[PDB]
Parts: sequence; C-alpha cells; structure tokens
Amino acid sequence: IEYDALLVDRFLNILQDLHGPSLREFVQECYEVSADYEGKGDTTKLGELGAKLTGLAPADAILVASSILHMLNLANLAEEVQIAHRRRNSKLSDIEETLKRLVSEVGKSPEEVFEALKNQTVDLVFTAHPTQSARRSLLQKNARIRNCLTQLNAKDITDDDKQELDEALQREIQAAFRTDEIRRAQPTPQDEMRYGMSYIHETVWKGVPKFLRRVDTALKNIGINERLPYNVSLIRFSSWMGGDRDGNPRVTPEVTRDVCLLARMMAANLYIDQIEELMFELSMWRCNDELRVRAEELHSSSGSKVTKYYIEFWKQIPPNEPYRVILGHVRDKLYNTRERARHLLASGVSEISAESSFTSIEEFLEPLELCYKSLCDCGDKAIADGSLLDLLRQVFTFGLSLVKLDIRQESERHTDVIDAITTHLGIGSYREWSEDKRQEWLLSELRGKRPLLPPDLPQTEEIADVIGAFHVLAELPPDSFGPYIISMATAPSDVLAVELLQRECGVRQPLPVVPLFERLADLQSAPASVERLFSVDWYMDRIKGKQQVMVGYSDSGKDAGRLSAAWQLYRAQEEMAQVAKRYGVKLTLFHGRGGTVGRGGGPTHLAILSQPPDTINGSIRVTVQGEVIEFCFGEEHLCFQTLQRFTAATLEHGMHPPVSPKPEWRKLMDEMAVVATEEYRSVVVKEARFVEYFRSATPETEYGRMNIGSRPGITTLRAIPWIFSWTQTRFHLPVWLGVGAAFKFAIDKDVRNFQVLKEMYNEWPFFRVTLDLLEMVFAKGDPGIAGLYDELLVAEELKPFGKQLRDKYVETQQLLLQIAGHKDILEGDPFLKQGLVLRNPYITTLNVFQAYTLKRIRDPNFKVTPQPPLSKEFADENKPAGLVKLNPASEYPPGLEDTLILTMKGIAAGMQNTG
Amino acid sequence: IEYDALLVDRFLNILQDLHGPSLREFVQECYEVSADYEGKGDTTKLGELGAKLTGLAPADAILVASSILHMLNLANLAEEVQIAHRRRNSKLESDIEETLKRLVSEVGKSPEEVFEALKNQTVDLVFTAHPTQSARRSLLQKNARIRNCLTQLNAKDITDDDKQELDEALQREIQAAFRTDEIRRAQPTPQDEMRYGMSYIHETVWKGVPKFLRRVDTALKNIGINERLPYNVSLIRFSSWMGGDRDGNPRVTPEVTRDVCLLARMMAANLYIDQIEELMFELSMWRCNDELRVRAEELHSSSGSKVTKYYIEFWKQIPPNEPYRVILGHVRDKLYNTRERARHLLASGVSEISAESSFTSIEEFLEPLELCYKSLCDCGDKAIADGSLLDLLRQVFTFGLSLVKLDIRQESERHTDVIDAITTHLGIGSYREWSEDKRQEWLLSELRGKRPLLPPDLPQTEEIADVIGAFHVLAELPPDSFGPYIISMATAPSDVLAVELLQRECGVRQPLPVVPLFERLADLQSAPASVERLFSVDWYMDRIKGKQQVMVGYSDSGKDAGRLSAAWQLYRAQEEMAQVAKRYGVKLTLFHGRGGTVGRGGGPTHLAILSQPPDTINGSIRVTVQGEVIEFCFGEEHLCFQTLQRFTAATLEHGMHPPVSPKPEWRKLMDEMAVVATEEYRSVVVKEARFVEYFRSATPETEYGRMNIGSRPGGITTLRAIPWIFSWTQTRFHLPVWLGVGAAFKFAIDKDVRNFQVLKEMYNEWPFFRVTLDLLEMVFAKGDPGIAGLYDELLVAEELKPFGKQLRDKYVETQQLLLQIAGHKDILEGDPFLKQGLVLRNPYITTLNVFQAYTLKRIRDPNFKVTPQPPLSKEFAGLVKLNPASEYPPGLEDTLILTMKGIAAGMQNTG
Ligand SMILES: O=P(O)(O)OC[C@H]1O[C@H](O)[C@H](O)[C@@H](O)[C@@H]1O
Ligand SMILES: O=P(O)(O)OC[C@H]1O[C@H](O)[C@H](O)[C@@H](O)[C@@H]1O
Repeated sequence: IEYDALLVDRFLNILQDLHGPSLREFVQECYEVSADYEGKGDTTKLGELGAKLTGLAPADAILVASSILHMLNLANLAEEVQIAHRRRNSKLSDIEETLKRLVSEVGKSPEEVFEALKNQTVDLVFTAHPTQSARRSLLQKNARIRNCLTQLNAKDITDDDKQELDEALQREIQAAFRTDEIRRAQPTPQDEMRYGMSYIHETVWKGVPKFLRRVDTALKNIGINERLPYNVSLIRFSSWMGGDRDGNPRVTPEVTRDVCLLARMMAANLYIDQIEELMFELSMWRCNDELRVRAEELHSSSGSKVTKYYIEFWKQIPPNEPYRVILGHVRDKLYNTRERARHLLASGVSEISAESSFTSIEEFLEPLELCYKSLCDCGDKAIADGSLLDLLRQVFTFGLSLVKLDIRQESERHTDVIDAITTHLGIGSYREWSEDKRQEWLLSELRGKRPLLPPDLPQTEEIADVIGAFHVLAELPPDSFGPYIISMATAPSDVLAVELLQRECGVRQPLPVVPLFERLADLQSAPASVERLFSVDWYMDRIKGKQQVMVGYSDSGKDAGRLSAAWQLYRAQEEMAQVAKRYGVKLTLFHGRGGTVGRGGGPTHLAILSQPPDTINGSIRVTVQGEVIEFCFGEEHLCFQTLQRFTAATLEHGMHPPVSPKPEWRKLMDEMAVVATEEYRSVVVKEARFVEYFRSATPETEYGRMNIGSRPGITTLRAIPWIFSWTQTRFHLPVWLGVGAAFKFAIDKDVRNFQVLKEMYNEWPFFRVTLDLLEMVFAKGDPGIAGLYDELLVAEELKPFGKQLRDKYVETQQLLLQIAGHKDILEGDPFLKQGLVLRNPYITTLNVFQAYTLKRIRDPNFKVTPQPPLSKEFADENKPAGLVKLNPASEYPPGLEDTLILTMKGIAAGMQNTG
Repeated sequence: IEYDALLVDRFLNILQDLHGPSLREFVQECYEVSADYEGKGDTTKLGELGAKLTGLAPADAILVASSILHMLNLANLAEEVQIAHRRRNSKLESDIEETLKRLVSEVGKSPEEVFEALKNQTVDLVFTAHPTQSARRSLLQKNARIRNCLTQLNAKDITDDDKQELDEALQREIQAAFRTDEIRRAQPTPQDEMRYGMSYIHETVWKGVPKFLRRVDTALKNIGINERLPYNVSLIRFSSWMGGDRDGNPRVTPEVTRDVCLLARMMAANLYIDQIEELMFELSMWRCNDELRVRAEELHSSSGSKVTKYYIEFWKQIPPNEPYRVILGHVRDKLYNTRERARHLLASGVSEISAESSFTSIEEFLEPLELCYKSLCDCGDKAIADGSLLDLLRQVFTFGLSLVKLDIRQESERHTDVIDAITTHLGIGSYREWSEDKRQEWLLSELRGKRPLLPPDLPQTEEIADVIGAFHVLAELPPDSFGPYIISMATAPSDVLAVELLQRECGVRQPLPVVPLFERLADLQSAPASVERLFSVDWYMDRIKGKQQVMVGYSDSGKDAGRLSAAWQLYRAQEEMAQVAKRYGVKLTLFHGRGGTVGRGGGPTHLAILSQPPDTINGSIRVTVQGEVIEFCFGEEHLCFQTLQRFTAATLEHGMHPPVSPKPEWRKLMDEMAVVATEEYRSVVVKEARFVEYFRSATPETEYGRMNIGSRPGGITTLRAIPWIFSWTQTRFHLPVWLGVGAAFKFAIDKDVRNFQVLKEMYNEWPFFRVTLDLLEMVFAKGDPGIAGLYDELLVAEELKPFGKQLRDKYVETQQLLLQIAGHKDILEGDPFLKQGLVLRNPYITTLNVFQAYTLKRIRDPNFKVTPQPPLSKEFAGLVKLNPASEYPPGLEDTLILTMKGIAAGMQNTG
C-alpha cells in the first residue's frame, strides 16, 4: 500500500513531465471510474470507460494503454518487494522447519532424514513455452527497479544516497516507459534459449551452492554433524529450449547443435571465473603426498615460460603453492574448453584438441577432488568447505553443459519415418499395421543385429528433420542430452519406434525414451502401456530398472475438463507407480505443468501435495514454463524460495505422504469425472457455433501478434492460446467448465453426497488443493467483463449461448464455495485479495479498452467522436507520430494493432498470467 | 575490545584446534608480560619475555611470530571496520556537500564561482610501487573478505542462520590466511608490482570515480546549481609510476615499460567492453536524433546481416529502430579488436588487426558515445542519459584508453652520463666538466639546431644503453599512454634541457613534458632560481606553452636536513616557485612526493593540503600514493569514496578559502630554527663517524631487503629513504622524524623568552606549523624509548651506548617541549579511541620487539648459547623447510622476517 503508491507516484510524475498533465489526469480518471465498477458493481461505469477510451488520437491511445501496462507492471514489482519484506520479517515451508517437523512431530530419525536427502533429486526443466509477454529489455529494467526499491527502504542509508537511489529509480522507470514494449520481430529458438540461460547466469549459478549450504546448516541443527556430500545433486536443471520441436519446424538439427555448443561455452566461461577466484584463494602450502607429486609433475612438465597477457599468475607457479599449480592447469584446460566450443560454434572445426580440453566431468572433477582430499588430510577441512566446496557442488549440478537438453518430437512424426522405411523396402506399411503387429516387428528388429535404414531412402522435409535430429544427437557428447520425449504418446510402439530409429541412426549411446501421455485416452491406457513395455525382455535389459514417464497437464485439461484431467492424472501416476514397483523398476514422473491453474499451475508445495502418495520418493521432474522462469528465478530472493519449496515439499511427500482416497471418494470422483468431461465437451466440442462465439468473445485470434515464441477449429488450437483467451476476459471457461455439472450430478444422485463432498474437501489433500485453486481462479474472475465482450463483439443470435455460460459460471462458483466452508471468495487469505482490489480497476480499464478496440478493428465503420489530443508531444498534427509509425504497414488502421497488443500485455501483467 | 576481542577469540580458537592448547596460552602469556610492561614500564619483563622466546624450537618460533602477526593484522581490520561504522553513524573530515555549502554561505562565494572552480580543478593521484607494502597480495585479498564478513555479521536484520553461516566463513578465512606462507619467497618483478597497483584500479577505482562524481552533482544541486558537472571535467585523474620510474632500479628495463603500457591498454579495453555490452542492453529507446538516425541507418546498411553464433547477446544484426543498440554494437566490436590487438602486441610484437579496426584515440571512442548522449537529451530523455551512459562517459575522460598515464623517472646524473659520452666520442669536450652556464648554452644551441647529434657509433655501457633504450621505447608507444618525464635529484636547468634534447635526438616525435624533482635541501633552495632561468629562455617558453610542472620530494629532503627544516624549505620552495611562475604568466602544477610515514611527508590528506602555502594549488595538483598507501586509500569502496572526497574538498577549499600566510615574525623564527634543526640533525647523522656502526647495530636496517617487497635489488648517503624510516620505526624510536626539532625549540626559547608565546601563537593560528607539530605528537604516541633502549643493551657495543642514551634523552626532551608548545597534558589527549587502539596493539608489538632484538642477537652472535625447550606445536619440520637455503641457521631468518612484518602491521606503517 506504500510501495505501490510510491512507484505509481514516480510513474505519473514521469508521465506528466514527458506528455503533460492532461495525459496524467486522463489515466487517473480511468482508475477512479473503474474503481467505482469494482467497488460498487455499477455496470454503467463500463460504458463511461468505453466513452472515454473511444475517439482518442492514435498516439494518445497507445500512450494510455502503455501507461496502464507499466503501472500494472509497477504494481506487480511493488508486491514482489512487499512479500519479500514480509517473509524476512516473519523470520525475525522452510527447509529447516521441515527437517525439525520431520524429526520431532512425525518421529523420523535425523539419520533417515539425512539418508532421504542424499537420495533426493528434483530436476527443474526450463522451457520456452510462449508465455513470457514481457521482452527481455523490460524484464531487465524490472530487476533494477526492484533493486532500487529494496535499497531505498533500508534504515541505514544517508539522505544523499536516498536522494540518488530515487533519481536512479525515476530514471529506470522512465527507461522502461520509453522502450517499445511491442516485440516487432518473432524470436529465434536460439533467442528463446538465451532468455532461459540468462536466469542460469544471473541467479541459478550462485543460487544452488548458497541453497546447498543452507541445507547443511539445517542438517547441523537437527544433530547431523556432517555436510551433505558434494556429489549429491539435490537440484538439477534441464532445458527444452532448442530441443523441443513438437510443432515447431523452426527448431532444426542445426538449432539443437547450436544450443548444445553455446551452453558448453557458457559453462566454461562460468567455470573460468570460479577457478581464477579459487587460484587466488588457495595459497596454502601444506598438501597431501598425492598432490605434492602431482604439483611437481606439472611444474616439471610445463616449461618455465611466461604468458604476458595473463592478468594474474602469468609466470610459472612455484611448487610450494601446490593448489595454485594444480588449478593453473585446470584454468589452462578450461580456456581451451571455452574456445574449442567457440570455434565449433563459428565453423564446425577447431585447432584445439579434445585432449587439451575437458571432455568429461570425471576429467574435470579429478583435480578438484584431489584438492579437497588434500586440504582435509592436513586438517584444513574448513578451508576446503569454502569456495572449493561451492565449486564441487556446481560441477555435480551443472556439469560441462550447464543444463541437459531434452529432445521432444511427436509420435506420428516417427511413424511417418518408419512407414517410409517399410514402404521403400519390401516389408509393407508400418502405418497400416495393428499396434501388436508393430510391437512384434519392432522387437524383431531391435533384437536383430542387421541394419535397417537404407541409404537411398526417399525423404520428405519432415522425415529429413527427424533423421537429421538423430544424426545431431550422435555427433554431440551424450552428457549434453537428457531424454527423448515422445509427444502424443499412446502405445508402446511409440516408445519402441524411437528406440529403433535411435540405433538405426547411429546414436551410439542412446538417450532414454520417455513417453508423454497428454490426452485422456492415452492416460487411461498409460499403465497398460507401461506394463507391456516392462514385460518385454529386451526393453527391461535396456532401461536397467529406471523409467521416466511424462504427464501433460496442458493438453489433458484441454481434452477433458479441468476436474477430469486432474483426476485421471492422479490415477495414471498411481497405477503406473504400482506397475513399476511390481516389475522392480524405479519410476520417475515428469510433470509438465504451466503457470496457470488451467495448465496444471499452482503453488509448488500445493501441487506436490495433490500428487498420489508414494509416487515421488525423491525423484521428480517439473517443467518451469516460460514466464514461470522469471516468477521463480528473477532474483536471488526468489531462486532461494523456489529451490527451498521443491526440496522441502519433495522431502515431506516422501517420508510423510498424504492420505490415499477412500473407496467412496474414488467412486464419486470416477462418476463426477465422466459428467465433467461430457459437460465440458458438450460446450467445447459438440456445440456447433461455439468456435464462432469463442472467436468473437475473446482475443484468441490476436495472441500471435505479441510475437512471444518461434512457432510459425478447436482441435488445432494450442493449449496456451486456449487458456490465454479466457484469462484475458477474466472468464476462465476451461478452468471450471464441468465442475458445476459434476457437483450437481453428485448431489442430485444423492443429497447425502453433499456431506461426503465436504468430507473430501476437508480430508483429501488432492481434493482440497484442486478446489482451492478453483477458488483462486474465481477470485481472478468477473462475469461482468465477459458480458461486456459479449455485448460489443458477439452476434445477437449467440448472446443466449453466452449467458448460458455465465450462468454455469455463477452456479459453479456458488457450489464450490458451499462445498468449501466459506462465505465468499478468499476468506482466510486477505493479502492476495488486497493485491486484487488495487490491480483490478486498471485491468478493467484495459478490459474495456481491449473490447472497444476489437470492435473498431472488426467493424471499420463504428462511429466515434474524436477527442482533442492529450499528449503534448503528438498534439500538433504537423507530421505523423513516431509512436504510431513504429508499426509500419499494419493490417489494421493506425494505432489499433499496437493498442490491442498493449492491452493484451497489460491484462497479462495484471492477471499475473499469460496462458 | 568489541570486534577486536571477537576477531582474535576465533583466531585463538583456530590456533589451538590446529597446534594444541599449550601454544595457544604461550602467546597469551606473551601478551601477559608485555601488557604489564606497557602498564608499568618494567624493563625486567622484557628480559623475562625474551627468556622463553629464545629457547623455542625453530618451527615453534615461526608459529609464534606468525600468530602475533595475524592478531595484529586482525586488530587493524577490527579498527578499520569500527572506523567505517563510526563514520556511518556520524552522518546519521568534511563532506563535499558541506564544503560546497560552507564556500557559498559562510565564505560568500557564488554557487557559480564554486561551479566554475570545480570545472577547472584536477587532482592527479599517482600510484607508485614504492617498496612499502609488507603484506602479500594473497593476504590482502583475504583481509578484504574478513572485513566483508565482519561487516555483514553486524547488520540489523540478518537471521540466525545467516549469522552462523557468515561466522563459519569468517573463521575459514581467518584460517586460510593463517596457513598461508606470509613470506614472499621470491623477489617480485616490476610487472608484478604493476599488477598490484592495477588491482585497485579494477576493484574499487573503476566504479568509484563515477560514483563520486555523482555525489559531486547532488552537492551542486543542493547549493542551487541546476546543472550536472560536465562529463569532460576530470576532477580526479590517476597516473602510475609502476614500470615507469627506474631510478635506482635497473630491473625496470625498456621492455618492462612497453609491457605495462600495452597491458594497461588491454585492461582498459576489458573494462570498457563490460560497460558497453551492459549499456547495450540498457539503451533500448527508439527516439533519437536526426544525426543518430542517419548514423544508425548508415551502419545498419553498411553492415551485412551476418550473425555471430558465439555472441551471448545481440548475436544477429540489430534492427534500425533500436538506434542506440546499433551504434553501441559497432563500438562493442571495435573494442573487441582493441582488446585483441593489445593482446597480440603484448605476446609477440605485431597484430593481424589493423589500427583502423580498433580505437586508437579518445576522440575516436568519444564520438559515438557523445552522439548517443546528445540524442537522448534532444528527445527529452536526459534523465536516461544521466544513468549508465554518463558514468561511462566520465570513465572515458578519467581513464582513457590506457586507464592510467605512465610517468617516467630517471636521475639527472644518468642523463649527464650519456651526454658526456656523446661529447667525448665526438670530441666536443667533456659535458660533465662544463659549468652549468656553459651546459645551458651548448644544449640550447643543439636544441635550436637542425643537425642530429646522437651517433649510432656511440660506445655505451649498460646504463648509458638503458637510458637511450628507454627513450627509444617512448618513441614507439602512443603518446596518450605517458605523462611527464621526471628527473630525480634535479639541481639546475641543464638537467631539464638535457632530457629535452635526449628526447628529440632519440626520435620521440611528440616529447613528454620534462619535470624536475627537487629532492635535497640545496636543490630546493635554488629551485626558484632554476625555474626562473628556464622561464627566461625563449626556446623553453615556446615549448611549454604557459604550463610547467615541478615535483618536490618529501622523502629525500627530510633525510638531507631534519623534518622541521625539510617541511619549511618545502613550504618556501612551493611559495617562491609559484611567485616566479605568476611573474612569467606560467601555470605551475606541483607534484608532491609524499609517503605513508610522517618522516616521508605522510599524514591525513586534508591536513597535508592545508599545510601547503596559499595560492600554490589553484585546482592543479599531483600527489603520489606510494605502495601500502594504495591499500590504505583504495582497499575497499568506502575508502575510495573517502579518499576522492578528501582530495576534492581540500583542494577546492584551498583555492577559494586559503590558509593564512605566516607573519613576518613567524618567518624569521622559522628560518632561524631551520638552521638550528638541520645543524642538530647533520651533527648526529653526518658528523660523528660511529653513527653508522650504531645505526646498523641498534636497528634491523640490514635485513629490510629480506622481506622481498619490491624489485629494487656505498656509505650513509647511499641508503634510500624507505629503509631509513623503516629502521627507526621498528625500534619505535623514530629518530629522523623529530631529531632537530628539540634543539630548534629550545634555541627559540633561550634566544628570547617571548618566543615561547610566539611558538604558541603559530600553533594556534598557522595551519602549516599546527599540522607539522600535530603529526609529530602522533609519531611520539607510537614511540617508546624503552624499546630503543632494549635493542641497544643486546646488540650495540659498549662504546656506543653512551651515544645511544644521548639520543634517547633528546627524544624525551623534544617530546617535553613539543607538548608544552601544544599545551597538551599528555600525548593524544582529545583523540581517545586511536590511543586505545594503541593500548590494545602495543603489548603484541612489544613481544615482537623483544623477539626481533633477541633474534638479531643470535644471528650476529653465533656464540650466544641458548637452551632448547620442548616443542609447543602438536604438529611437530615442514614449516621450517619453506626456506631451503637460508644464510642463517634453521628458522631464524623466517622468524626475523615475520617479526618485521608484524611490527609493520602493528605500527600501521613500513617506511
Ligand atoms: O605472491 P603474492 O604476493 O601473494 O601474489 C599472488 C600473485 O599475484 C600476481 O598474480 C603475480 O603475478 C603472481 O606472481 C603472484 O603469485
Ligand atoms: O528484444 P528483447 O526481447 O528485449 O531481447 C533483447 C535481445 O535479447 C537477445 O540479445 C537477442 O539476441 C536480441 O535479438 C534481443 O534484441
């Protein structure tokens, strides 16, 4: 309430200084009018907003939309600092609290909590899902605005530093305001990778050694007189950027080669900085004999020649500084590692050998562990637990490639390739065969040692990309890659085909093949698919007791309902874990969940809690998708929270699991799921005029204009634009549609079922968490806004259909609140609700702004009354506005497209979610 | 006794955990007896302390001497943090804002007069590798970390987990410094002492200059100036002697100078690259000039749409609607060539990359940056241009393409050596035997002549070769990497003219300005005459173009005469030289060669600037920052901000609000005691032959070279100033600093009893006389004749201690009259804390004083029997064998060196 009024004060001053007082008063007037809608429910205020926002000059319209976008963004920044400040004060969920509670209350011993941590691993998978509506220029400014705002509220600073810190804050807000918010060109898969990797640099790299040090501090406070072994990778980091090519033909085999090399050069660069700092630190002389002989071998083998362009340690290092002798050799091999990567990237050859550089992580760890052992054996274990222990943990966590790259392609793309092989040879048509026929042939071919892939094989452009990707996988080192994920996996022949196409393409060390069950049917037959794979002798010899399976929270919610998909994913996880335990396999589940509730999003410790008991056991992978990367790792503060949340919630779920559902609960969920999906699909799939309404009532067709990603009826739509359209209108149709029908069906089947619905919400964590998130969504909902879009853009014949959907909204919210114990939305949580009451008037302004602009774009002859210009800069019509001409040759009249894009970015900013 | 007790309580714990409890309380028992010597004066206890320091095992003697050294170091770190925390509280020694307010309101200058003064001010801080830094760079690195942990451990809002983790880091780095070899086993190269000095330019000075200029701008705002200080105003410059001063150092070769010049140019390129690609991300605005628009479209068109796959950011071509990124992207690639071209010249001697591909001048670099600045301003975005862009522009004007400008220094006789070889080989005669008037007319005829002089047939020694080869290297390297050519022990205008000719006859196509360094008393007395002779010859006036720079040495003048007479002639030299310069219309810039110790002209920066005569600075001054002082003034960020502010504020106040000139009575008295003080000084150091034998007996002067501080490898005038001061500082006697002052004061009182009130009047009113005496009492605070009397009783011969006690009593005498002139009850009355910093350190200093004298005894006296006692350290002799071939028996050299570093740490000064 004070951080917010501070930054908004600075912005409105910058606005008045640059464009005059009229543009400032207008923006403030919009807030007051919208504040009366939000505060009273006066639907006539929306017509008042519509009146003002129509008729503006093209430049003023862009400036109005951009100002509100920046103020909503500033409001977000003001809240991120406020919660950080409150979390700090609350310490004057935690990993030390979780360790204490796990020893004192649930009664586990410190040693079995120690043993649990040493076997835990949470892999966080960065993906470039097109959800980051803010360009990196603007995000970079947000870091400095938050940094200024934090230092500005220390009780330590002088009046003069206070005066300079605000001047820097005002100039950073101005720098963002005068930047083109609209990304005028589509990004490159290499650009998306760099955006993800930037968080590995600025936050994650030094983040996880600081977090691993806290884990040791927590272990010491529960009696463990021992550090967590540095080979324990509590957190690992993977990437989809450059590897996932599902429906992205711009992700080429060249692109994957690029990101693998560029990441290896980045890793060498960060290792260089750490080794140079370590060279200066370890100036001791006492060392083990094994290092004493190694330091004398290196000092003798290398001639006493100088390197005049080295800034430190440019002469031969004396042997009485053994740790510098050993690390100087590591530093020299690292420089070769960096530029050998540099050369391969520029032109795929290098003068620098592989023997002169680091090729394996054992090669890199060997001298570093020698220094650690050496220091310990002289009683210098305290010195070895400093920067050296940090680095040793960084190598086990990041390796030579910084992150491991998953590869993802869809199943029918492999079937296309194998059918080509069988058709080109004499065998027949792999596409026409039954599923069991395919499993029979693939196993006869994997067992047979005769090659299959013919050199003269005719290839489409799609078949060439699939094979070329596998060729790229064979060229680059195996430690640069994670698994090969099958999008749209349905049956074991999908997994076996990739296993064969891998070997038939020269992958000497094949990646693990992970199926991604994304739709409802695929998830229903998922434990059956896993079982028959586990019953094949060849496949069990290949996986060696380790299996990974991915579940897709996005496309499954889009196929069925939210409630149905949520339930089926619970069962798929549960029955697959049972299949794997019967067959003696350690299953690792890969949760592909996005930022929004509709795509599997929600607080980390709550999403882990809703997962079936005894299906994690210290081995889990989760996708951090697009804008979520900023949400979790945009600043050191946040990275420490994100690392602590995943580590604590994964450890607690292991030793202290949640409850399994009662048999009556399961039966109710199974029947409610059927009713939910039928109700969902009756509106989304069966209703003929749905997509016509859906394209009228939402800004779906404009999502691509934001230029977020590299990807060049409802069946064809992606999940992110799907959720996006219904989050922009604050309707959130896919997130709740069906839950109303399932709840009614349950209580009209039996009135007592209302009492078991209340028992499930109070006792079943999966149920509480699922329905708690639905409440949080209805908090961010407003049927009045959906009604405004219906009125301005939806044809009259479809208006009764829209009102039907708003009726299902109101009855679903009525229910869910009554199954919960609450009077109204968000009782026992007022801070988030306070953050809503302050952001909402500016979102409502943009909602009215977006709707009326869409009307001006679709109806080119919608009459408006021109208003006098508001900005002093573009007030005189001599020559056109630079702001308007930033989009030359637009498909829409001047200013409308830019105005529309800014409302989409601003609503996403206020909603704190894009899709 | 807060941070102090903290820092040692951990060290004492780390010591016991590694070496056992007996060694722990042995060093505490050493504090026991010495603390009671300081709290009594019992000379009995020093012999008692010496009794058990003697018999220690060789490995234990090293550990004890090192343990005291690390605790005295920790006591200094705790003092540094306490001071910084106290200064922080005093804002919740003048601020730059307070100085601007005082100059406007009290003194009554207009804010525009203050503004116009600041725009014309330049304080050049000259980093030198003078051999004063006793600590290894590895140890200095850990001292910064220990101060960092100790600071964060006292924050107002840190958790208990954050506190205990910062504690573990504090201990593991107290232990990492303890288990490091404190002794530099090999003598450093000149290219290494360049590294040491340039490390501070990286870690605090680079970002500190634009931060301080930022505070100068807010100060200007709060006195009514609604304008930023122009970015082309170089309020603070930085020069270097490292790799440039070669006087007395034959290891500073012409190749060494070439190295540090190109290496600095590479470091400059590295820092600019980081700032540029950082600025690349920041300047994302689209509004720009007409001139920037045309520029951005010119380069976007002329640049093919190639990509650079190894660029982390901006790896594709940049769109022309991001104009600032287009220009800065070209700047970035031109800087990458500049860095690599310097790398190639440094490794080999040639580069594939052209000069046309890189930045060869400040103007070439500034043109794109100033275009962006004017562009942002013309679009109403001045507030953006004043962010990172202004900081970088200020960094260019402050540091340039070489980061620091190098100064070259060689002594006058080395130049006369070469010129004598020329005339002898040509048959002109002997330049060495000509009178100075003849020398002037000959060189002036050769400078006016067009015929070459230096024959390639010239027979050369190694020294005459070093002089010419150094001039050759000056001709090869770019002019913007050099400052002035400085002449050590300059005496007369021919020394200046000799260098002027040698420069031109060695092919220096744009000659360096020649600066005389007047280091000895006789040279300073004739210095206004030498400057007037140079200002009166038409050739030299046409060359210098109304600007002259003269260096005055504080180290060698205090060694020639006394401290009183040096400081007074230095006052008169500056005073009369400025009067000569004003008569001839020349702007004179004084270069003050000040050291760390008071004996070599050291002291608080704002106090030293106040001591200088009025109307001698006027916004143009250069000051040396020598060796260990570089750490004192720039070791951490708040120290750099403090140093820049003192120099800026003191210099600015001196110009518009000068000190008072001395009264005629004050001058005459000052002149008369200068004669009496010098006569008293020369009578004990020059006259009396046994002074040398006493000196080398009672001080550890003969082992100062064993610390391997610098790269510098007979009689008494042959000793250099730093070992001279270092010797009397370790014995806590400080003879050179106060010698002639005692005879001077009594002479004034006995000549006339009324002079006693005149001495008091000068102390109350005259800033020069007040600062000079105030620095003396601080020296006496760190002085103790008992320790000097110790060293005598063990090491000096019986015939000489009558002489030693005579000096000991003129110490006590001068201390008496100095306190009576100051009107102070005791030493350091109103400075309570930094006197309580003495009461904590001095027990430890006294144990090492006894350790030094007794160790020196067993070295010079191989006969002195000592009874070995059982070892203390549970580790034991690997620690001994870090010194393989020592001239002395096992452990005594290492113990003697650890001693020297310890006292240097406790005294907070080396030489
Ligand atoms: O040896 P120290 O004084 O601790 O300095 C540490 C290092 O500093 C620089 O890098 C020098 O070039 C090295 O030769 C030296 O070893
Ligand atoms: O354009 P933004 O999203 O602000 O990203 C800023 C820049 O990021 C990377 O450096 C890309 O290579 C550039 O093409 C992009 O301009």
